[PDB]
Amino acid sequence: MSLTDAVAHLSPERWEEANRLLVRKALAEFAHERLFTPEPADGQDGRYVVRSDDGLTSYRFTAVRRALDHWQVDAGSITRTRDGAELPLAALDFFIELRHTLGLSDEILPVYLEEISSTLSGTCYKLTKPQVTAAGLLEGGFQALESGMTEGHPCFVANNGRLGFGVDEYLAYAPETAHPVRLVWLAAHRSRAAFTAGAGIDYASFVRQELGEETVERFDGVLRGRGLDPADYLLIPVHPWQWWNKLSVTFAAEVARQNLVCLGESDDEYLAQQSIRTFFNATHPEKHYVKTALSVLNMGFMRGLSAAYMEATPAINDWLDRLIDNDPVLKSTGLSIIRERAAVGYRHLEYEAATDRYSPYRKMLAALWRESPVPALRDGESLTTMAALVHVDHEGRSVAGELIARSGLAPTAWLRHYLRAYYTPLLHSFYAYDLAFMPHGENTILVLKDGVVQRAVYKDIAEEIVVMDPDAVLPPEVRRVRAEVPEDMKLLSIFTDVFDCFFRFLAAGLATEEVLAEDDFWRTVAEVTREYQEAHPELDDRFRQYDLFAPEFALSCLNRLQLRDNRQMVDLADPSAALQLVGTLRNPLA
Amino acid sequence: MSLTDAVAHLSPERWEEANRLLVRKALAEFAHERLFTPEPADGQDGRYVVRSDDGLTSYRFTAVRRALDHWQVDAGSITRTRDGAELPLAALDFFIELRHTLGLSDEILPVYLEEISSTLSGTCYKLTKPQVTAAGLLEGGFQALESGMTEGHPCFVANNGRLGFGVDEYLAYAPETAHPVRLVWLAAHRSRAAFTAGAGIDYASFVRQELGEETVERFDGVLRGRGLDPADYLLIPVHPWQWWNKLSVTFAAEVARQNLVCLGESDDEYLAQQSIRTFFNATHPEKHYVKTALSVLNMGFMRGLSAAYMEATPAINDWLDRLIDNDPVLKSTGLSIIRERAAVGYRHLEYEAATDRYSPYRKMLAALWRESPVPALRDGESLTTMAALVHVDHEGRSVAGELIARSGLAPTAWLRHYLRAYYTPLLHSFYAYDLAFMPHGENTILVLKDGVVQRAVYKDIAEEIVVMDPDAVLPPEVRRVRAEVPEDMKLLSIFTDVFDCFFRFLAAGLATEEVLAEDDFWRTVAEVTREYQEAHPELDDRFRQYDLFAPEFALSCLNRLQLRDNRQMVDLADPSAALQLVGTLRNPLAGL
Ligand SMILES: Nc1ncnc2c1ncn2[C@@H]1O[C@H](COP(=O)(O)O)[C@@H](O)[C@H]1O
Ligand SMILES: Nc1ncnc2c1ncn2[C@@H]1O[C@H](COP(=O)(O)O)[C@@H](O)[C@H]1O
Ligand SMILES: [Mg+2]
Ligand SMILES: [Mg+2]
Ligand SMILES: [Mg+2]
Ligand SMILES: [Mg+2]
Repeated sequence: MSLTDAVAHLSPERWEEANRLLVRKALAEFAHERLFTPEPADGQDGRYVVRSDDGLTSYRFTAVRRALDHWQVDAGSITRTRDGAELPLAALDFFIELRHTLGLSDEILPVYLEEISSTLSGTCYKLTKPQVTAAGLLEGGFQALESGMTEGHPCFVANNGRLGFGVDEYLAYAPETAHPVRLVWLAAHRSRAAFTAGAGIDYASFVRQELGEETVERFDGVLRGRGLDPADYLLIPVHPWQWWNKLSVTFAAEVARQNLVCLGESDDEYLAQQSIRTFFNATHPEKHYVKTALSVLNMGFMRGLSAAYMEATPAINDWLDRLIDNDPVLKSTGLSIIRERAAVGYRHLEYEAATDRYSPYRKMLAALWRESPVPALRDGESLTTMAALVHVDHEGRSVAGELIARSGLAPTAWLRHYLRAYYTPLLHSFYAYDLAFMPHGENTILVLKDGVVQRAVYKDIAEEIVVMDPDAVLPPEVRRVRAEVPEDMKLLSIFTDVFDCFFRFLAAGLATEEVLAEDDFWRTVAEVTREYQEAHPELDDRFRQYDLFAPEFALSCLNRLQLRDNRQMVDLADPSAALQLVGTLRNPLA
Repeated sequence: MSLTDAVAHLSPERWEEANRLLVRKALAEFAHERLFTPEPADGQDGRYVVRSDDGLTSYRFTAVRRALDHWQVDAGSITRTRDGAELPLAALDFFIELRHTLGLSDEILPVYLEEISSTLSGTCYKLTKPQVTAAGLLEGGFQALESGMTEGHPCFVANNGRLGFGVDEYLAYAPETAHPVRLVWLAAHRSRAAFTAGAGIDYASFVRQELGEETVERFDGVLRGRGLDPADYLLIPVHPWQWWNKLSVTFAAEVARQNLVCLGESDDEYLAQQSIRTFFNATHPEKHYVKTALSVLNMGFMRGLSAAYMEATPAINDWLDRLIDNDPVLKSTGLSIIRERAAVGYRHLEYEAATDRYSPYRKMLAALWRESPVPALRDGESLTTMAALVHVDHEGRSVAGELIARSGLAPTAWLRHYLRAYYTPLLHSFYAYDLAFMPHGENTILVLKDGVVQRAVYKDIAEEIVVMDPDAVLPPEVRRVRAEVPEDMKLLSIFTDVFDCFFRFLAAGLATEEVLAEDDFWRTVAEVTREYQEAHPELDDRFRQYDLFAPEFALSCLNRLQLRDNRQMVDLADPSAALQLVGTLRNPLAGL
């Protein structure tokens, strides 16, 4: 693949830039989580300083403080000083010099640095991409936006590690390189593998729509060639990294015994979405997304897919589809989900016998399909990940910025359209149904027309939603998602997932962009809040129980999670135990 | 290369055979280590049984017991029984069924299972290779022997893991595939890298012999193009797997600040030896071997290479070579080491500060060069890995067998020449110099003329030697090899690494081959031992104190070490405390 081209993106110039960007983000987000407390340096108003563990090295910087204990740290401003000499900005030396101040044990530190190095390299890659503007992105379309994204999750410092990719694999498989990928297809023996269909899915028809009859006959022929009966098998699509580095070695027994048969590559070409392991069908965008098991470490979790949980997945999706059709409060917000319509799972009996339930060895071979948001589009409508709204091009324009311009409306009017599609349905789900999501940039998609947010689309459902009412009534396979979550924390699904981690940045980007000041931003949030509350007094009891207008709420720290344990940020059985709450934040709705 | 082809070697017929062969080695070796005690079954003379943790699954097999508690399990005899029903033989099921009998923690068990799945695939691959007789391998030559070996270390059941290679990488880099590999060359800034030169070596001339002036100047070209002065840099060959999967990500910082520069591939074609990480120059067999840092898991160790230790490596080889030259007792044996002549290491400052002395992060980027044993050959001579002596072809003939035949010597006559070349220096080293090796079939090379062993060649020197005398008198570059060892255990480099881990197998093989009786084999070892001791009465005190003839010696278990910790079987600051001695073995040298 050419040894030297592979590492061409790693030049001194781009590494210096990438390092400055990442340190500025480590200052902003670690001050926000109070891991350090910058002190006003010398006698300057906006100048602050942060010192190393020993206090001999000083990171001086200027910054602009904003709502929700935000720190707009100016990348250009940062310096590193020790014994009266400048030193170079180095993200690694940074985490090492602050290792006791941050939560970094001798056991976690070296791997964290791998994740830092890995993220920095991806910034070096993105810096070699042709610069595109906010206008250029929207002109490109849905996938130009997906791959155009550069930040990632805006809270996590080490957010694009992808530990397990070699540099060639990085270039092949990272979403931000937009290189086509062809899926590897397996035949899996039904003594180990299970196809779980959603409402109205037939297997023999599903795979023929999703591969074409000609490919289906060919796969069945590969089986017949080996003396095997296609009726004993089902199909599983696997990520090529999984098949070459993991399945073909760890599952060698299954392949050799013909519990698994390697069939070939897919004729359609897929592109990795921001979540890496999920694939949009580029050849045929009408067709399904494909989510895949990928035993690689990104942002606090390994990204294997539990075959156990695949059994429950299409049912949970079916039920929230039925829920949203049958509730005209939500139908009024155009809110929909792209249902995880089908799944497959391989149960490896030997590794089950050898592991516990929460073992990565059980999440190595599983896949789900997901509806496409495309054929649902009416004339004039477009797609975009909502993580675009906090993307700032090389000119200082946000996609939000360009969308507000292009719509022509007053900023607060455009915004009102956005939260009526995106934010309001969350409110109604919590209050009227006890239903929370994980609705950040990656998990949300917005329909656009004429520059204005027509409706929202949600995804990553079964894995992520919680129903916070152990006693509430549900169908059987849905009852998994219930949980006893502390009362004081029940509202963090809005406070931290929506305000501290998205609006905090959106409001603050539009403020520096001089498009909408923070006060006018948050006032609009309150006004669509009351607009929903007053329209439904039959829940005023819960309205007061869970007061979204309280003068303070808990500061839940996200990085602090990953510094504590960056292979499993939270136990999945008790997700509430691992949270780290360090003080409070002035609610901007006061 | 093709998807369906890369796993073509995994067929049901070969998987079954692989599992049978690996279960029989499990029975034999775990029996030897007294992890379980098979009891005679159904009154039939050779029949034995071993039961699972819960008692329900029974493995029944016939076996010939031999010296040193050896168990010759017949693989065709093994049957799996549960509820009075025959089950298929499956190494993975086996190790689960006995997870508590063996020392297999919930944490280690799945990783071991991978190492097992991986050893089984390698066997499956090797079963696709064209069958080749002992005679065929001999006629093929030095690398036909290396790439033709199949067992690997005979003691360790999980010996051929190569945990890190994906299937395509296995096909490219595994010794048994013999596919040619081009090393990746990198420029390292002298601020972090250091070239350590053995006696009579000079960096400038050494790189031009090994790469060619035309290529060295091409590399300086690349450096100057980027603005870099070649005097500020030195060269490091890296295993391609380590470049693509480790250094380019884990060391991205260094590549992009230009502390490392990726120069490119080598013009010569290299062949992986049995260490996986050491390469023989196939284009130019005169040129040095290259040992690379390979951050992959195999038989109980990360096969990384410690940069700090390259600084002493050639000094230690230099010292040993002088020691052998200036001692006629060793010189009369023909013994040579192939010296590790030069080494480079890279000190990653940041990762050092984030880790401790013994850490895989400090072992990701280094290389040593090793002398090729080839030019030293005189007319009629040929090389083989000592590992070939216990290799058995598809006809039941061992390369030992074929050599003995071709030689036309009485077996004991043949065995005596091998022993004088191989076993005698180990005695003299221990008794005159308190010195020990790791002299198994991979760390040892035999020179052959007319089917007979002329001389032995040792290798893997600096990492492995030890001078069991903390007060001993060495040059300062070499003192790091001294060590306090218990009074007993000192002899275990012979007792365990030679007798129990190699001779046990070579004896039993020639016995089942009706070439040489067991009792004859050990009588010959005793004679060679006495041929030495009688020749040196000035050392009788040490002969009694370290009695090679005592009626028993300790049964140092090896598979137990790997079952307890398969990442690091022995700490390198205290390698004796890991040893698991479980009772004793009747010493075959006692009555003789
Ligand atoms: N802008 C973004 N917001 C949130 N997650 C992102 C973003 N870009 C990439 N991701 C990745 O998408 C995945 C989200 O997983 P989950 O937390 O289950 O949605 C993680 O691997 C994230 O690092
Ligand atoms: N026949 C063999 N005897 C011993 N080691 C072997 C053999 N074949 C391959 N090896 C590998 O070579 C290495 C030997 O380790 P060392 O003790 O440093 O020589 C390990 O990776 C072994 O698994
Ligand atoms: Mg998600
Ligand atoms: Mg998820
Ligand atoms: Mg060796
Ligand atoms: Mg060694």
